[PDB]
Amino acid sequence: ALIVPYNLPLPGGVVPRMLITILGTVKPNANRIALDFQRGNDVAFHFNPRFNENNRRVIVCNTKLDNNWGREERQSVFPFESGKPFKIQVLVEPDHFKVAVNDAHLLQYNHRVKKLNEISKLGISGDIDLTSASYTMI
Ligand SMILES: OC[C@H]1O[C@H](Sc2cncc(Br)c2)[C@H](O)[C@@H](n2cc(-c3cc(F)c(F)c(F)c3)nn2)[C@H]1O
Ligand SMILES: [Cl-]
Ligand SMILES: [Cl-]
Ligand SMILES: [Cl-]
Repeated sequence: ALIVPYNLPLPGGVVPRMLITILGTVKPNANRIALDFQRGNDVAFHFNPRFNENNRRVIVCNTKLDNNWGREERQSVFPFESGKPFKIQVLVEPDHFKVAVNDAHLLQYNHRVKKLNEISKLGISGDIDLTSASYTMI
C-alpha cells in the first residue's frame, strides 16, 4: 500500500483531457476521505466523503483560497462503503472536474481556480488503504 497521506505531483498542472485515477480500499470504520487538488497552499478542488456527518453520509466539495474555505457543494449520492475497494476517476474538462466512482458518474465541480497549469499537486488523505494513484491523457 502507498503511504497516506500521499502527494501525487501533477507536472505542469492540470489540463483538459487529463484523467486522474485513484484505486484504494476504504478502511472498515471509516470517517473521512479527502482528495485535494492544490495550487500551492490553495485547494482548487477538495473532494471530501464524510461517512458520519450527523449520522448521514455526504460528499463535500469546496475550494480553499488564502486559508478560507468557500461555498460547499454537497452530493448525497455516496458510492463508498467501509471495507470495500473503489476507483475514483477525475477527468479534467474545460469548465469542470468530472468525477466518476466505480465507473458511474458522480458529480462535476466547476473551476473556481482558473490557472489550471498551476494546480500541480494532488493530496490523498483519510481512511483508506491506497493502492495506486496515477494520471493519463485521454
Ligand atoms: O468546506 C470543506 C472543509 O470543511 C471543513 S472546515 C469548514 C468549516 N466551516 C465552514 C466551511 Br465552508 C468549512 C473541514 O474541516 C475541512 N477539512 C477537512 C479536512 C480533512 C483532513 C484530512 F486529513 C482528511 F483525511 C480528510 F478526509 C479531511 N481538512 N479540512 C473541509 O472539508
Ligand atoms: Cl450554499
Ligand atoms: Cl486562479
Ligand atoms: Cl502517473
